[PDB]
Amino acid sequence: MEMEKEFEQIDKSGSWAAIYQDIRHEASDFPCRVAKLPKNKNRNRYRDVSPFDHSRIKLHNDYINASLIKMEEAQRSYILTQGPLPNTCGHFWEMVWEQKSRGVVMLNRVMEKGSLKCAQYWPQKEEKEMIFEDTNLKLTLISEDIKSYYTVRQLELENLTTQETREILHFHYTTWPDFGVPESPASFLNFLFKVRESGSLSPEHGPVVVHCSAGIGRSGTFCLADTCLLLMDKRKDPSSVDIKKVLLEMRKFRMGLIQTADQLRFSYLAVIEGAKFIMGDSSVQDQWKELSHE
Ligand SMILES: COc1ccc(-c2ccccc2)cc1N1CC(=O)NS1(=O)=O
Ligand SMILES: [Cl-]
Ligand SMILES: [Cl-]
Ligand SMILES: [Cl-]
Ligand code: NA
Repeated sequence: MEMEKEFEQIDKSGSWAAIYQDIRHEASDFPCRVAKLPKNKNRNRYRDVSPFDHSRIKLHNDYINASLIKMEEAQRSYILTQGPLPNTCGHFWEMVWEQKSRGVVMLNRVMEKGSLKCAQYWPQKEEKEMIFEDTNLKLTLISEDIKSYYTVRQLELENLTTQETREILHFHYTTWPDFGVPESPASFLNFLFKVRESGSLSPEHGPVVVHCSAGIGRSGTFCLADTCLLLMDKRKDPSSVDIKKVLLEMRKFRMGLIQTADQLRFSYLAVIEGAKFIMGDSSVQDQWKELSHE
């Protein structure tokens, strides 16, 4: 694969920083007029992380800090959003409901570096459901499966207006530090494939909702890897994937995707290693499971 040749050349010349900064300089710039309106100040976690108008998710005030990353060639969509705020947990679950998502991928912890980077937007106990009065939704913890570095939750979301009920799967990576990277390619891919195996990325469901704290760094890394693997999967041709071009394509839909050079570097590693599975190595998934120490 060309990505592996290019990774070798970037490593040898120690130029991940320059390569990553070139991507930032070339990244699309689009207006975020709605996000910046005064009435939406308290709906944004970070003043400088906004959804572009053209790709933003509208609630059915229609504003949420969330973007539809619509990957035409790969035929997969993701919604990337910030970690919900205390006043936007209702909006968040409303979006899940309206967009018909089946999975939420959370790549952060509620507390990071002493600070609250995400609201407690799901119930931690079966007998303590959450009711969101503004959006008329009820959220119940049904079960959870806790592993050493991630947790999967079965949630029940009820639209109280219609009394319809849906099952939402919550995939919570708990050891991915802000501005950092997963422990190994194996941990990351073990997690990614857990999401894939649930059905949550199927085109029969709405786009998976992915978030971290700002919904760009770790959320970006996750989606870049998944898309690159899907592209080579559809063509069965690892060598045809250009990672930097795919990342630039994603950045047309939301700003700042992948926040450090090392996250970009890690994405190459994950994609090169995931390629083994795509192209028919049937022992590698169990290797990843074992190496992840779940
Ligand atoms: C704690 O995580 C973050 C905090 C602030 C910003 C940020 C804020 C303003 C401008 C650019 C980035 C970005 C992050 N992220 C780092 C990260 O790795 N993922 S993230 O999008 O949650
Ligand atoms: Cl947490
Ligand atoms: Cl802490
Ligand atoms: Cl918060
Ligand atoms: Na458009």
